[PDB]
Amino acid sequence: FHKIRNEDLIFNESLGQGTFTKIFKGVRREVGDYGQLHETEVLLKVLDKAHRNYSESFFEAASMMSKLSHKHLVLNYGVCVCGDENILVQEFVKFGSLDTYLKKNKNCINILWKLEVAKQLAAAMHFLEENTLIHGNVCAKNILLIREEDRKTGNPPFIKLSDPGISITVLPKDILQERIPWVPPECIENPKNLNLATDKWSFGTTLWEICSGGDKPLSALDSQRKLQFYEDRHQLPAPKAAELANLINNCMDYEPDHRPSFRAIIRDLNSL
Repeated sequence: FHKIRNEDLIFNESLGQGTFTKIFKGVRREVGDYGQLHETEVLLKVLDKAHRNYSESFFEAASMMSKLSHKHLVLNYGVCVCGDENILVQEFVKFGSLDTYLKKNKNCINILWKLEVAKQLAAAMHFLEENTLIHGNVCAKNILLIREEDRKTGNPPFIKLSDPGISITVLPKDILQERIPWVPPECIENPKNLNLATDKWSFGTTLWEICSGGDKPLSALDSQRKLQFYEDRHQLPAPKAAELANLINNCMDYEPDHRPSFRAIIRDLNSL
């Protein structure tokens, strides 16, 4: 990871939180190509100081993302570990994360938009699967909208997958249970069961989000009832716009070995 100096970073408005992190919009002063000086908008993810003991996992999450380069993976600029801070510096995306965008724009997102976005996420996950690299936290809140759809120029939306944050293999069990149904049943039973098949299940959950205008599946269920949802082997209800329901359910297969490859997922999406 490239080391960025505290002095070159300006923190601006808070944008929200992640697990044990706070997230800000910021500006990075830098020397760019040809020696030109730039003030670049950046996303600043700050590990809580009370949770400094997660620093290794916090950065490992991003470092994995930066081992491979791909048009659908978020760009990490570097880290700032000056002083007592643990800061991840990433590209800033004007349109924010997908979960918010779906909620705010649900009255003007149709099936073709959802299919295009599903296809791009499937392509990103296929890239990871071919590199045998586990993401571990696929969800709409970890997808960024680079570009809106522009029908007038035929331009589709364009998304990127961001890093998974601190791994489920080190998080407390109550947080894992609160993350049902993105966390797959086998990882609730044993978080060290994290595997490539994990991301197929979470991909299904994320498709359900995309088809549900940003609703959170099972949000009405407390942690105890989410656990019992897995014990009783329930599936999610079909979204009202049900075009992707069968794919969602096929990805959310309680048997990890039966979940379809991302190449088969892509072939399925292209059939619609």
